[PDB]
Amino acid sequence: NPNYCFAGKTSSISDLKEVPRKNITLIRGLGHGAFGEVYEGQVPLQVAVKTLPEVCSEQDELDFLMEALIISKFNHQNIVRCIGVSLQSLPRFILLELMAGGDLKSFLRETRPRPSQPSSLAMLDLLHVARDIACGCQYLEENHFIHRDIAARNCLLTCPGPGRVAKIGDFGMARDIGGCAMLPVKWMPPEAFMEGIFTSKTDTWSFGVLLWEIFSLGYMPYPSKSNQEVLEFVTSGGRMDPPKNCPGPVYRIMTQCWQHQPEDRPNFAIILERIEYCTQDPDVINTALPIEY
Ligand SMILES: Cc1nn(C)cc1-c1cnc(N)c(O[C@H](C)c2cc(F)ccc2C(=O)N(C)C)c1
Repeated sequence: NPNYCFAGKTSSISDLKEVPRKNITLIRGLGHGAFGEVYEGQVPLQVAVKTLPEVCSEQDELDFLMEALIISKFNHQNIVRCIGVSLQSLPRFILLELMAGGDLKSFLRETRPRPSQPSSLAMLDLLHVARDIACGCQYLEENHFIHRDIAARNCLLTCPGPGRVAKIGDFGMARDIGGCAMLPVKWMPPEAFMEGIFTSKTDTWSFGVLLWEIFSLGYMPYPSKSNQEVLEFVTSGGRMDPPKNCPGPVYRIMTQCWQHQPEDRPNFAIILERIEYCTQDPDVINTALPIEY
């Protein structure tokens, strides 16, 4: 058993809440997570079940055990809860809070305002998603945990509807810490992909890119640019333009997050202050989002 330390405490696989396999029942697949499936399931309690391929290397497994350890020790409303694990049967299961809304990136793409659904999403919705994740980022920051891949694809939503809550839901990056084309360089600050240096200011840069993902309604960052072109571009002082219709106050948060010097980039308390100010600002939240035909 590997060790894990967080918030002043070491824990071990023994600390994971084993749920007996007989209590768990798979319902439907939900998606392929590169390595292994995720199911909807019941334990009645509804769950997403992250599975470990029965055929996998020893590292695949440690990664898996490690991810459970990480997610279980977090306690916050914008970080996905772990109901427990089922390690004592194959395939091994990690049991998570079922997030009906699915991942944030898919959500933004499929629920973009449309001619048929002209107002499926408003500025205030995105502002609320942003605040949610930044609040989870605040929680990580003040516990000295560096996520390393804050991006829309690693965020989930409780429900499709307006009372939706965004949480951070994947931690397989801070877990692995692969190759160049694997690293998410489009979400990375310059010192991270140049020097391998990670601090809390890493997540601030990444959060700016996520902010861009959110307000563009789910686009790939630096549109039309490859990883290497981004690397040179970002390294030369280039930054993304505002997404379609983005309010200037919101774009300003992004650019503040994309400061070359990490010590010049805000901490998440400041970012929250600024997002709160945007939600209060009628010129921001009255701004209509683009309808794609
Ligand atoms: C409903 C629903 N629809 N969809 C499309 C996904 C769900 C869903 C609901 N609740 C979860 N807890 C959950 O977790 C997984 C581990 C996950 C977490 C994450 F942050 C990013 C992606 C995934 C993912 O979907 N993978 C294949 C890796 C998935």
